Amino acid sequence: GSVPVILEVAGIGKYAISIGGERQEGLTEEMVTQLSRQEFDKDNNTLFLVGGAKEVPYEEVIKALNLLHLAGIK
Amino acid sequence: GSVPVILEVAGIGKYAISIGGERQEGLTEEMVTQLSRQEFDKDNNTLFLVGGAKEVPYEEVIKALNLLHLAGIK
Repeated sequence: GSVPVILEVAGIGKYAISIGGERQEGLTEEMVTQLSRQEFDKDNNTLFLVGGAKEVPYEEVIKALNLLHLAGIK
Repeated sequence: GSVPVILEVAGIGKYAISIGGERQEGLTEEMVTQLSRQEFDKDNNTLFLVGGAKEVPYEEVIKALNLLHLAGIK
């Protein structure tokens, strides 16, 4: 493959997403869902990975993973 | 940066890790910890991200994230 789908937890409610090499910053939770869902519906074998920064609480990372599960990403 | 630290959940107990462009496959949980800890102690600003495959249960992804937290990765 070229480059997976990457979701980054920049803080509290702010996220960044890397789609096949292209990076998008300043995304919201509702918007991150929209994009994640659209990319997964077009490609079913898209490797999904989630990472958080050192300043983000682990509980928020769980929530992020939770949101992805809710939209059927993982 | 060049390329973050990526940990992939290939299944049940099998993991893959990508360190600055170099990918290692067939790693165990105890070994993944060793590597993750060594990379984090050398670089404190290393972006850490975790992703699981479509065939892996979400509960295992939580466990993986849990293991990283235990060794102070996130």
